[PDB]
Amino acid sequence: QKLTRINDFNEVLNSRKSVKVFDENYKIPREEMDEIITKATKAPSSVNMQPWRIAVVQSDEMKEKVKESFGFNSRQLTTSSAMLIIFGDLQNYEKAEQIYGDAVEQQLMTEDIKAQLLDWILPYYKNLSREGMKDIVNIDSSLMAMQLMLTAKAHGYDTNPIGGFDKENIADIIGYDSDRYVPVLAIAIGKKAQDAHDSVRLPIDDVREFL
Amino acid sequence: QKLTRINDFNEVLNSRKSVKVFDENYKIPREEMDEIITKATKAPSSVNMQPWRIAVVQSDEMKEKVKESFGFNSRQLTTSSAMLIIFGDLQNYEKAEQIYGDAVEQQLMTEDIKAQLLDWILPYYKNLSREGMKDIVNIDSSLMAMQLMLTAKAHGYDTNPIGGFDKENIADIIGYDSDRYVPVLAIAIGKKAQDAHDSVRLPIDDVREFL
Amino acid sequence: MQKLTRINDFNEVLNSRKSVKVFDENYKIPREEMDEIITKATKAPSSVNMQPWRIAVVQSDEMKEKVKESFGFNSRQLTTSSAMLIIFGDLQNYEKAEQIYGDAVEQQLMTEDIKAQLLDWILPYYKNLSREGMKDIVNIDSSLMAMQLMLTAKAHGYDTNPIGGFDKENIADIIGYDSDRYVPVLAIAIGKKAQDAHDSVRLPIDDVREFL
Amino acid sequence: GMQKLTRINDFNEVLNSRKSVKVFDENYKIPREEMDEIITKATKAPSSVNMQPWRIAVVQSDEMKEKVKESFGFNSRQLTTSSAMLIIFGDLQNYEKAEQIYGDAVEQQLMTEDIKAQLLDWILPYYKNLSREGMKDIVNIDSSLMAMQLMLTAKAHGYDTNPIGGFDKENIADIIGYDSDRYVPVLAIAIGKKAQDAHDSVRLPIDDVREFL
Ligand SMILES: Cc1cc2nc3c(=O)[nH]c(=O)nc-3n(C[C@H](O)[C@H](O)[C@H](O)COP(=O)(O)O)c2cc1C
Ligand SMILES: Cc1cc2nc3c(=O)[nH]c(=O)nc-3n(C[C@H](O)[C@H](O)[C@H](O)COP(=O)(O)O)c2cc1C
Ligand SMILES: Cc1cc2nc3c(=O)[nH]c(=O)nc-3n(C[C@H](O)[C@H](O)[C@H](O)COP(=O)(O)O)c2cc1C
Ligand SMILES: Cc1cc2nc3c(=O)[nH]c(=O)nc-3n(C[C@H](O)[C@H](O)[C@H](O)COP(=O)(O)O)c2cc1C
Ligand SMILES: [Ca+2]
Ligand SMILES: [Ca+2]
Ligand SMILES: [Ca+2]
Ligand SMILES: [Ca+2]
Ligand SMILES: [Ca+2]
Repeated sequence: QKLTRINDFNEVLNSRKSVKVFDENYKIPREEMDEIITKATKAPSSVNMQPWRIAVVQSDEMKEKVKESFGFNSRQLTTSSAMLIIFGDLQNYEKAEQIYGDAVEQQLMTEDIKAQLLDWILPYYKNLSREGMKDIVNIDSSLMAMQLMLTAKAHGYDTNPIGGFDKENIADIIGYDSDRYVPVLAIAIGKKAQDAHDSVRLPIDDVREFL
Repeated sequence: QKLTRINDFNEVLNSRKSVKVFDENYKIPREEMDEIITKATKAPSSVNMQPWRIAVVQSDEMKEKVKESFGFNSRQLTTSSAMLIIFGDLQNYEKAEQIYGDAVEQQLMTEDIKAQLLDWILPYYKNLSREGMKDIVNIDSSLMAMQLMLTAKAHGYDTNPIGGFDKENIADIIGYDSDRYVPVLAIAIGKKAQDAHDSVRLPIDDVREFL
Repeated sequence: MQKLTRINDFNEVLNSRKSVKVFDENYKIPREEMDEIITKATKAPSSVNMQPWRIAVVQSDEMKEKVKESFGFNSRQLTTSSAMLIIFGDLQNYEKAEQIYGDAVEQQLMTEDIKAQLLDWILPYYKNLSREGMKDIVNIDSSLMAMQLMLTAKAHGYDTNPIGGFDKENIADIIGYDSDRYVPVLAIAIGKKAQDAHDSVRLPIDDVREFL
Repeated sequence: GMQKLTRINDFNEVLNSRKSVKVFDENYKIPREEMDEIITKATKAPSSVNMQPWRIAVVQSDEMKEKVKESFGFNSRQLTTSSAMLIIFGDLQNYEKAEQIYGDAVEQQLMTEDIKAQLLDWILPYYKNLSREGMKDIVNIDSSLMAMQLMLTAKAHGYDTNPIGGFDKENIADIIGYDSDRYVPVLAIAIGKKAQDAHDSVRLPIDDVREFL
């Protein structure tokens, strides 16, 4: 099965499904993984603070270290080209200067406006509770995740989003500071070896209401 | 006035930006809003439990009732064709029998599989802490939200995801049970009246690494 | 979509206000909502706006346990209720006259001049009332508020049972209030119903009203 | 005249607009059908052992207004201009209606005769042996509960009221022809169509009137 790119928006959305068995002999070139991640990170985020951080778990070394933490999802882990583990940086505002300074350098805003924005943004973010900030980073990182899955599909790959992993211990196992980086979601990615099962969705009346 | 659609996936992704001023006289036909939402809700969710609930705020009356709660986001609120307020249902498992029943009716699984899945899913979901369930529904609802913003853009509309609203009171203001439904984020949607500002993203090396 | 339980039709609220005696023991009314109900209840009228009512909201296991014997045969309501509201009347209610009428000046409803003219007759009137006469005043005022409380509770989706059968001689002391100053008027059990109220009969109105 | 007025059906609107109006339209009179609807709803109020001790003198005639005029003292404008001055009395021998009330419950299939007898077996000795002061407390409370509901219902019908305690309670029963030993005045309520807006009034912060225990 040739890798087959998909250019049509509706066809990408329609083909995005949870594949759970990938081709073990297919590895995604780094340059292509970086293109996919670059596209995903164009996602929006609260005050453009981009709190998402991705561990691209490709080696047998690291996969083996995290295998038990993935429990009944071991076969996605085993067969995938990579297991992407998406964390949220609870001190994401540490990059405010870099990010907003980049906007100034790229002539998207003046320094004057950068200072006026950051004068309210920084105290707001710094004063958030841990729980409030966890909510923020979970939401932003998930927005990026969805765009990642769609882009992966456009490139001809398939994914499986995964929450059934040990979120209490995963940062420690991989070596990230568990006080600062909270795991949000994992995404298995690769070339499909088995078709996804189709799934149902609720009737629209069960999920939206006009007011 | 039929809007110009965007059929190419990459162009849709590249064109998704936060628009904050909409055409006040342009209202999205209900059939089209429902097509957008139907496409959005093909997003994945944990155990396919689809905890998202969208309040499509479009009337003068409800817009006026929620105006104070939107604070400095009044322009998006007033000019939008709709302000979508996305809640997560903390008791989303009450629809498990319905959803999984639908999967058997549509020949996607046999009843033995359905029963075995529910035998572990229900206890797990029913015994999660409020905070744990809040994490699940924030993540799922955000996945859906991203697909909604992209679909809206494919349709020629624009959006602005919004977090700066009174989440403590919003459920009560609109009449939803705040014990069951937590607000996740809002999305202003309509026909653009002012171009979005372009914005920067972090270099790839500051957001991902290979392990 | 699961909504807040509200009854907004005025007649519907009055019609469904019935004495519920068995409540859902697991359901507790959030404080914000109790305060909203009490805020609306206290919009009731009172003689010279002196607002003599004082509400002990008995919700804790410890205080429930303490008042339990005082509630005698109303044990179903005390036990199962989200709260037992015990309404007292302040026989020295006029001690808040400067505060109350002061707030009216602050809120631009009357001038200080008018506040002084009013209090110049109201204070000697209230201060020279007998104990029994003041008890009549606070019983009436507190009952007016209590009815509006029960109606507002029903409008919020809750039910009530007004209760007079408790130990009024000792309840103030049990709760920690000065029995000389604060007289018990009535108690109101409040919560989410676990059993429908029994319906009750009313007299034909021509046995209780006449045109003169 | 006697036009039926604009109703307020929203519970919060009714509660928010219930204020003491002291000047009514002197030429507006409330039709009996409407006053009776108002009283019918009001008497759905609860009362101790459902004994319903309230008795309403609906003073509407020029003749009876004149008779009670001096008894209303500085409340003369409310009396004069009102469609009616309601004077609510409490019956200190309210248990004389027990057989009727409880009998009606049996007739209406809300309880068995068997249960009615058991209830009255304790209720009657209890009520008949209360002190005069204890009974006055009961009837004041019950009648006040009904009075609040009457004022709200009146407002829902588009009318306004003014509760009034400043009248001659010592003599009012005798003046209108009620047995002053048996019937005690609780409060009066002026009712009519407003001719001037009520003054807005303040309430204490709730922290001064309630606490959680
Ligand atoms: C969760 C979330 C909350 C946001 N809150 C607001 C908001 O309250 N008001 C607003 O104008 N924009 C809000 N934004 C828009 C962001 O500022 C915007 O996405 C970011 O600056 C990137 O710009 P772009 O969306 O044009 O790519 C929010 C975005 C997200 C994802
Ligand atoms: C946040 C999240 C967590 C998930 N967790 C797992 C998981 O641990 N293991 C797994 O096999 N699938 C997992 N799923 C996949 C869902 O079961 C799947 O998305 C859902 O059944 C819908 O099917 P679809 O993705 O093919 O549309 C997860 C999905 C999401 C969004
Ligand atoms: C002042 C007062 C005291 C009451 N005392 C009790 C009581 O001690 N125990 C009880 O079960 N009900 C008590 N009741 C409830 C009455 O029995 C009830 O209101 C009456 O039977 C009418 O029924 P309803 O409230 O359902 O309309 C009391 C009611 C009032 C107004
Ligand atoms: C029991 C009672 C007796 C009252 N007595 C009089 C009275 O004699 N004359 C009068 O003008 N108002 C009287 N008032 C009206 C009060 O002054 C009024 O309710 C209070 O100032 C609150 O204003 P509001 O009713 O507009 O909310 C009485 C009220 C009550 C409840
Ligand atoms: Ca830079
Ligand atoms: Ca500059
Ligand atoms: Ca650390
Ligand atoms: Ca009969
Ligand atoms: Ca029998």
